[PDB]
Amino acid sequence: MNTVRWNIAVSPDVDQSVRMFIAAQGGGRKGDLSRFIEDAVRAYLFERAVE
Amino acid sequence: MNTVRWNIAVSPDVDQSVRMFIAAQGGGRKGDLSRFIEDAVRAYLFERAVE
Repeated sequence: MNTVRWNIAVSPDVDQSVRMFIAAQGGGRKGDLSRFIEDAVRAYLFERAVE
Repeated sequence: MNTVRWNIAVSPDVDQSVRMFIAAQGGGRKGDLSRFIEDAVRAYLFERAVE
């Protein structure tokens, strides 16, 4: 019941692309960038889970 | 020419799944977890880029 603190370094090209995706889909979502990657990793881990 | 510092919080269930994927594919890779998500976001941003 406690969120974990993730620390990762990436190229500034990745951050700009992340904001670009939301800007095309809106620009004022509730969650933040942390949620965008969190849901992305969940879908990949599950897909490889089946096989 | 300077890596960016990413700060994101996720459920401890995501970290365990990340290490599980590499353990099944090996267990001693060069890069670290930061590279696993970096390449994941690059593939998604490009796919939506075409359309």
